[PDB]
Amino acid sequence: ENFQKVEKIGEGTYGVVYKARNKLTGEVVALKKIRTAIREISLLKELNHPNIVKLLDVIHTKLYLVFEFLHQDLKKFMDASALTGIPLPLIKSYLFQLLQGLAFCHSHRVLHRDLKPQNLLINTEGAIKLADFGLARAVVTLWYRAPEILLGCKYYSTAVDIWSLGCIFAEMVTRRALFPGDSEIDQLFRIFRTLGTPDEVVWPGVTSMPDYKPSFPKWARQDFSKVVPPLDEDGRSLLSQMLHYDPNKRISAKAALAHPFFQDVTKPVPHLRL
Ligand SMILES: CC[C@H](CO)Nc1nc(NCc2ccccc2)c2ncn(C(C)C)c2n1
Ligand SMILES: O=C(O)c1cc([N+](=O)[O-])ccc1NCCc1c[nH]c2ccccc12
Repeated sequence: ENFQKVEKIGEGTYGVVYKARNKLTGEVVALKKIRTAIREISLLKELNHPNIVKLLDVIHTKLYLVFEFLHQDLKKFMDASALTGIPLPLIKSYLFQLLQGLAFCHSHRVLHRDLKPQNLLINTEGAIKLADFGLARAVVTLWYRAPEILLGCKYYSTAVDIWSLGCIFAEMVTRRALFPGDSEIDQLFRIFRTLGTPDEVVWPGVTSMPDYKPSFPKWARQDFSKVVPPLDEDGRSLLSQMLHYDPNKRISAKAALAHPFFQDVTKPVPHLRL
């Protein structure tokens, strides 16, 4: 064995993840054990960005992915910060960095598809990185799933990642999940009860979606002032554009980076207890 497993650090959406040390290198890494796709996965090795976890190596026998190791994830950090809240400048820095990562991978036609706080990794320097990409084909948490996925769209787009990141943004601010559904229909109806049941006016073609039913209850939209109360008007405007129902009207990552909310963005350092 080339890798001394330091500690099982959990279970990703596609396999088991270990903290490990290379015996003849000393390098400390994260090992994801899993289970054509070999070709596409391998390409990810030399597409690098500061806000994307580095893929170091791909090993086939059962499939192994060797990643750089980060010491905390955002769910843990959110939980550790729940009595006080994450300071707004750090929320804003993290959101800005995550949109840079998404803009990079979307510009290379790579989607994540399963963003959640557990797959956002942070370090002591104030960086945050996207991990646990849903790139295998290319109980489960539904809380961050975009409505077009839930309505059965087969060919959903980079917009699904903006939706997920919007839900995470809201959760950092309010310290409660925005849409904590426990079934696909509960997830959909939680979205509808907050943003209003979508119709052809705000989402042309929605009533043609594979899983759309005319029998869906018709809930009125609530106001974002009620949804993420603390957040200022710049923040609420950006969030509203990240949660547009119509994937074609939803803001892109590149466009979100230009939003006035980020005019005063900085890079604070988190207080991490490791
Ligand atoms: C905690 C859930 C998260 C799944 O994405 N696991 C995780 N967690 C990582 N670090 C956070 C952590 C450290 C120690 C114990 C538990 C979690 C981590 N670092 C690199 N990677 C690669 C596989 C993407 C990591 N993956
Ligand atoms: O994140 C994961 O855990 C993951 C899982 C699988 N998988 O399950 O087959 C495959 C790849 C994964 N990450 C790649 C990260 C990555 C490096 N450079 C990039 C450039 C653009 C887009 C993404 C990346």
